Order: sequence, then structure tokens, then C-alpha cells
Amino acid sequence: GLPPGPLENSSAKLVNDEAHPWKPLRPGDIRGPCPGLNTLASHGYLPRNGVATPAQIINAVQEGFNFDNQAAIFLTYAAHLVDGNLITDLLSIGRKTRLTGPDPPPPASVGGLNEHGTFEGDASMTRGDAFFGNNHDFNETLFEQLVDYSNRFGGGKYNLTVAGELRFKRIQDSIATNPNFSFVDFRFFTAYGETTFPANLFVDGRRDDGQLDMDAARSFFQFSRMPDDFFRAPSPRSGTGVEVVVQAHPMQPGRNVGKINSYTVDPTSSDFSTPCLMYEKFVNITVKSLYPNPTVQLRKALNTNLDFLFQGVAAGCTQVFPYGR
Ligand code: HEM
Ligand SMILES: *[C@@H]1O[C@H](CO)[C@@H](O)[C@H](O)[C@H]1NC(C)=O
Ligand SMILES: *[C@@H]1O[C@H](CO)[C@@H](O)[C@H](O)[C@H]1NC(C)=O
Ligand SMILES: *[C@@H]1O[C@H](CO)[C@@H](O)[C@H](O)[C@H]1NC(C)=O
Ligand SMILES: *[C@@H]1O[C@H](CO)[C@@H](O)[C@H](O)[C@H]1NC(C)=O
Ligand SMILES: *[C@@H]1O[C@H](CO)[C@@H](O)[C@H](O)[C@H]1NC(C)=O
Ligand SMILES: CCCCCCCCCCCCCC
Ligand SMILES: [Cl-]
Ligand SMILES: [Mg+2]
Repeated sequence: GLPPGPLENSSAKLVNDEAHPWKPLRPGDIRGPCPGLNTLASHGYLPRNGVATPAQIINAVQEGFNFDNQAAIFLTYAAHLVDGNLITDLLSIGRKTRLTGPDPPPPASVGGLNEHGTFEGDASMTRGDAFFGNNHDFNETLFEQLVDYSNRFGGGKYNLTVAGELRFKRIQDSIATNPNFSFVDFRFFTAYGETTFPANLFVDGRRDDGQLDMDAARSFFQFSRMPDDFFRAPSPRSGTGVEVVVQAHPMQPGRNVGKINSYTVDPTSSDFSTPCLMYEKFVNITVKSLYPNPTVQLRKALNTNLDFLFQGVAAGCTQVFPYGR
């Protein structure tokens, strides 16, 4: 379907309401590396089995959290292009599943959001790097580090100051321990934005003060659960304040080169000075590598979802056409 538009009414309101109760997982229910989508599935803003259409995801992040429309469109269609089934229009918010339908031919993976190196990547705050065996489940040791950083830099709350320090710590931990650490292009951008999301979207909208308490943080990150009486943010937003996180410890895009402590800058990578390059490489390299020579029906679905992706791209970038117009 067409990408949903912005909310008609973006006021703060109770989103942990009678129509959207938290429920535990049933056998087969999928949760993944994103605490936002996980919480929306566990409150029935998304299908509770964790398999959704792009339009369901965009409507859920707007209605449940007041995620802004352009951000919702960009992230949802990026995820769907690399991890979703373009013919059935279904995406898993976690593991690969037969529930997204018959797979396209290799080298397309349709691996769900758990697929490493498409959307998901290294130096996550509460999830381990894929090299360590699990890129999707809540990790208590990593969450306790988030609590420690909140105690040291946030007066016991998670805020953008904490985000700036923790983002850098996770990068340094990956450089020191993950010989395959990758921090370029799409992951370089999204890794910084994601650290603002708890301060911008997990804070009760009646306060909207950017100070996330650790009880609320655990409820979202571990249990995919809104606090009792949770109000969504009082206006549409996503990554506002990402400039604070970058400014704390400015990094160049790069990777470990098959050994720990070998972080090598990639001059072919996009960085925050070249946001349009990040979009162009995502389409021309990442998407194209999954679908190098698609059949007629796949080509049509790709071009449709690429048009939708471009709706989410900041004004001033040129649309690219890997399969023609
Ligand atoms: C709009 C569509 C969305 C998509 C497709 C999406 C997808 C993802 C994916 C794949 C990751 C894992 C990246 C990684 O850490 O390796 C992630 C991380 C994250 N997402 Fe989402 N997300 C979306 C919206 C949101 C929303 C609305 C929120 C909050 C309300 C949110 C909060 C987060 C947070 C906090 C993380 C980082 C988790 C961590 O590092 O421990 N996301 N998202
Ligand atoms: C929008 O929603 C808020 C809170 O639910 C309500 O108080 C406000 O009056 C509504 N605006 C419109 C469109 O009625
Ligand atoms: C290692 O890095 C490459 C890309 O540089 C990626 O294809 C691969 O999945 C990574 N594997 C793990 C488990 O990190
Ligand atoms: C959690 O992360 C820690 C720290 O990186 C790691 O040592 C541990 O194996 C991870 N897994 C679990 C299940 O705690
Ligand atoms: C984070 O909280 C600490 C303690 O209250 C404070 O020093 C710092 O200014 C806060 N940062 C933000 C961005 O609010
Ligand atoms: C992407 O491909 C288009 C041609 O379809 C080209 O104009 C553009 O320069 C390419 N961008 C990159 C970064 O490769
Ligand atoms: C890439 C993730 C950043 C956080 C989301 C907010 C920005 C809205 C998406 C626009 C992307 C533009 C790329 C050129
Ligand atoms: Cl919006
Ligand atoms: Mg990750």
C-alpha cells in the first residue's frame, strides 16, 4: 500500500490503553533487535507475532510513539528492502521466518531485522555484536552498563549526555573485541540516531524532558512493555539531539580489518558530511547486491519500495534508479 501520512492529531495521549494491553509472547511470536517495534508488537499496535507490512509499521511507530513520518518512512522502507519480502509485502521484526512467504532467489536473504549487516549492526547499546553469537536478544550485562553510564553522566537517568558517552564506549568495546567490527554507511548513521530514541520517545510525553528513568528503560529494552499509564511524546520526532551524541566523541566511519584493535577509516564510506551518499550507496550497493538481476514482478516491487524509500530522504538529495525508471 502507499506509505501512511503523518498523524492528523499528534498530541500526547495514553498509548498503554485498554485496546493496546501488554501481553507475553506465545510460541512462534517474533521479537528482534529494536525495542520500539518489539514494544509495539507486544501492545498490539503491530501484529503480536512480529510479522507486519511496511504500512502497519509506519502507522504503529506514529500512533504508539509519535515517531515522525519522514523518519518512519525512511527506516521502514530501508528495512523492508533489505530484510522484508517485497512480493508478499511482509517483514519480520526479528528472525527469518517462513511467515513472510516464498523467498526470492539468492543472493536475497529476507532475513528479518535480525539479519546482520543489512540494517542491524555492531555497537548496539543493549544487544551484542553478531560476532559474539546473538545480535537481537536483550543482554543484561550491556543493560547494566547503560545503567552505570546513566548513573555517571545522567544523574541516574538516560539522556543525550549519557547517549554521547555510551555510544562511544560501545564503539571502543567493539574495536577492542570484535575483529569483524563494521561501522560504515547505513550503520554509522543509524547507530547515532538510535541512541537518541530512548530520550526522545521512551520518556512519558507529559514530561518530554529527555530524562529516561531506568525502570521505564528496562520495561522497554527487556520486556517490550510500556510503563503503566505511558503517554506518547507530545509531538512528532525521531533523532533530534543526535548532534549532541556526535559532538561528545566525533568518529570517522571504518572497520576492524579482521583483527581486534585495527580500526581502519573507509574513505569510500558516507559520513554526516555526505548524507545523500549514504542513500545512494544503500540503493546502488546494498539493495542492488541482494537483487542484482530481478525478474519482472520483483523489479516492479523493488522500484515501488525504492520510490517509497525516497519519500523519506531529506530534501536536496537526487533519487537514484538502479533498475531504471
Ligand atoms: C520506524 C521503523 C523502525 C525500524 C525499521 C527500526 C529498526 C531497528 C533495527 C533493525 C534496530 C537494530 C539496530 C542495531 O542496534 O543493531 C533498531 C534499534 C533501535 N531502535 Fe528501532 N526501528 C524503528 C523505529 C524505532 C522506534 C519508533 C523506536 C523507539 C520508540 C526505536 C528504538 C530503537 C532503539 C532504542 C534501538 C537501539 C537498541 C540498542 O542499541 O540496544 N526504533 N531499530
Ligand atoms: C487530539 O487528541 C488530544 C488528546 O487525545 C485531544 O485532547 C485533542 O482535543 C484532540 N484534537 C482534536 C483533533 O480533537
Ligand atoms: C563480518 O563482516 C561482514 C561485512 O564486513 C559481514 O558480511 C559478516 O556478516 C560479518 N559477520 C559477523 C558475524 O560479524
Ligand atoms: C551479554 O554481553 C556480555 C558482554 O559483552 C557478553 O559477555 C555475554 O556473553 C552476552 N550474553 C549474555 C547471554 O549475557
Ligand atoms: C543529563 O543529566 C545530567 C544530570 O542531571 C546533566 O548534568 C546533563 O545536563 C543532562 N543532559 C541532558 C542532555 O539533559
Ligand atoms: C548510483 O547509481 C546512479 C546511476 O543509476 C549514479 O548516478 C550514482 O552516481 C550512483 N551513486 C553511487 C554513490 O554509486
Ligand atoms: C538515518 C537515520 C536518522 C534518524 C531518523 C531521522 C531522519 C529522517 C530520515 C531522513 C534520512 C535522510 C538521508 C539522506
Ligand atoms: Cl510526522
Ligand atoms: Mg546491533
